[PDB]
Amino acid sequence: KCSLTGKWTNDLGSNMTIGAVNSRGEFTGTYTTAVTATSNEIKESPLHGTENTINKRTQPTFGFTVNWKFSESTTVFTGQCFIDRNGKEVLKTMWLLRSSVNDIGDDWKATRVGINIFTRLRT
Amino acid sequence: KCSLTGKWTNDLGSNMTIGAVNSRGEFTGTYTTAVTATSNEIKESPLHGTENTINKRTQPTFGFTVNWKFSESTTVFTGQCFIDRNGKEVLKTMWLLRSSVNDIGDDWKATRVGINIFTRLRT
Amino acid sequence: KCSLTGKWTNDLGSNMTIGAVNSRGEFTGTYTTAVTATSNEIKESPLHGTENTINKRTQPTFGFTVNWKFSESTTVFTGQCFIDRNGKEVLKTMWLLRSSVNDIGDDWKATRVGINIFTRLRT
Amino acid sequence: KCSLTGKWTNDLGSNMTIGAVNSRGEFTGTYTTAVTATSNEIKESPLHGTENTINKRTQPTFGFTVNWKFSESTTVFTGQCFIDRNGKEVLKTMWLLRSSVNDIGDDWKATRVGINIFTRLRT
Ligand SMILES: *[C@@H]1O[C@H](CO)[C@@H](O)[C@H](O)[C@H]1NC(C)=O
Ligand SMILES: *[C@@H]1O[C@H](CO)[C@@H](O)[C@H](O)[C@H]1NC(C)=O
Ligand SMILES: *[C@@H]1O[C@H](CO)[C@@H](O)[C@H](O)[C@H]1NC(C)=O
Ligand SMILES: *[C@@H]1O[C@H](CO)[C@@H](O)[C@H](O)[C@H]1NC(C)=O
Repeated sequence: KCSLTGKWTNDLGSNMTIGAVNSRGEFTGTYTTAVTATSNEIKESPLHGTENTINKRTQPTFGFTVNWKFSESTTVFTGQCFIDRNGKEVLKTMWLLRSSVNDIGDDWKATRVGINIFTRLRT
Repeated sequence: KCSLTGKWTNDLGSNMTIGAVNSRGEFTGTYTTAVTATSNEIKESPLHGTENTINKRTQPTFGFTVNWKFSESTTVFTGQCFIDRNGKEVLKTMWLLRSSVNDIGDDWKATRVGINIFTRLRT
Repeated sequence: KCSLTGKWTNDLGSNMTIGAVNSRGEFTGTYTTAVTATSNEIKESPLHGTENTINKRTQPTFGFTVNWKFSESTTVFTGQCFIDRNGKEVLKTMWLLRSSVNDIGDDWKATRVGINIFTRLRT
Repeated sequence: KCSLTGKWTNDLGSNMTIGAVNSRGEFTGTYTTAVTATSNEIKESPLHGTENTINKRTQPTFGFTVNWKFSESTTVFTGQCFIDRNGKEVLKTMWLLRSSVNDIGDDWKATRVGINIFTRLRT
């Protein structure tokens, strides 16, 4: 039921468009983040994901990576596609944002965490 | 300088292998984990990732998603590839391991978080 | 403006109650969780916390530790107390829920991470 | 066996001194962090914790909060006290660092995560 394929929106108002999945559960798409942590003109950026195939079909877990075209960072999302009842799909995801640092010494503070809620876009 | 391409081993005995790396930053690979949260014999699994090429640094950040073959769960990693003083490449990484719940009421207890340091296996 | 002192409820039906608040920032309280990762009847548990008073902001950050009475685990929370537009105080919070492993080889799989938004219960 | 009480050190070289625990498993102590995320003269700061009492004695989980006297943030640690074999104690902890933001709007990026290893101090 729960199909990643399509267009979704967030609670911060971010939007994401996701291609078609495969036998291997692969997919690609694009991301437009509403917010940034960098002082630097936001752009549409790419994602590469995967969606689990094993028997838990109905509501699968998944995860993608986003390659900021406008910053030196990377973000990764992972979560589950749910169907409340209505037949309303919801992505419940949690993500990790890695920033660039110049010496391993700094590594310690390069990782931020948090959530995101996605539901789909009309029309 | 620091590249994803190759065989790597991490502090827990897990090994993975990367390869591709478009001019995009995309790469696929396989990952063989030493460990698990599940009670099913481990099987090589595939991974999909990306490398940041913005302001082409000698230590880019990255991130990948491991689509577990033996489980219904998913793991995502992000980090940086640094060039340590020894002259050695080190992957400092962090992750979320998302597993499946049967109901969206149990979401809150589905995501684990941890660290991993990768090193080159090849001699 | 925003103070920890009181009864609060969060998006999962859990309630807690704070009280103290030295000139230090220390406070104790009790917490009654609606939810659990364990299979043992829940019992009110105590908490110990602190409030930042550096550059006495109207929205200080804080953090507390809930010493579960019904479990062998521990939870820690941190966040900020904000004054929302409505004029309402909101506790935006994030947590780690650490549980016990019998062997240090299983460490890597012991810590969960999540979010919680607290609101005032009192009328 | 594993007693929080005493003086410990970190992998980043941070030191911490921990008072005596109670029946309620409480404790207090002081922290000297080797590193900071703020441009602001490091100081010895206080912690308030708790250490679980329920039957899992030998190696207990625990958690403390640190009230930076020199910044607007808070950090929280939670983890387990281990005894490899030697009779060497090790704290394996993971922590959450909350920074101050000026509008709930920003909340999204105020949380950093990571680890820390503690072993004790001679003499
Ligand atoms: C997301 O899509 C909606 C649909 O109309 C649009 O109004 C909004 O501006 C988009 N926002 C971003 C940040 O892409
Ligand atoms: C890593 O590679 C070695 C070498 O063959 C293998 O024995 C080990 O099982 C691999 N690690 C795991 C646990 O998959
Ligand atoms: C929160 O308070 C209410 C009111 O008595 C109570 O019924 C509820 O159980 C408390 N929540 C939990 C699950 O502890
Ligand atoms: C920690 O304690 C050791 C013990 O001699 C000392 O040399 C070191 O400077 C201390 N470091 C900090 C950051 O407190």
